[PDB]
Amino acid sequence: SCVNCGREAMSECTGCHKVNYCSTFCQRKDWKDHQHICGQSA
Ligand SMILES: [Zn+2]
Ligand SMILES: [Zn+2]
Repeated sequence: SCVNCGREAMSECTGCHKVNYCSTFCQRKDWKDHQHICGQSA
């Protein structure tokens, strides 16, 4: 679900869609670790 708060997700990471968060803020916050891998479909 939201890898930060609540329900499953609204959208998936809008650079790959390999991770998902309930709202937008979660994705921007928590992707600090993910930003390093985004762009690669693995
Ligand atoms: Zn969330
Ligand atoms: Zn991504």
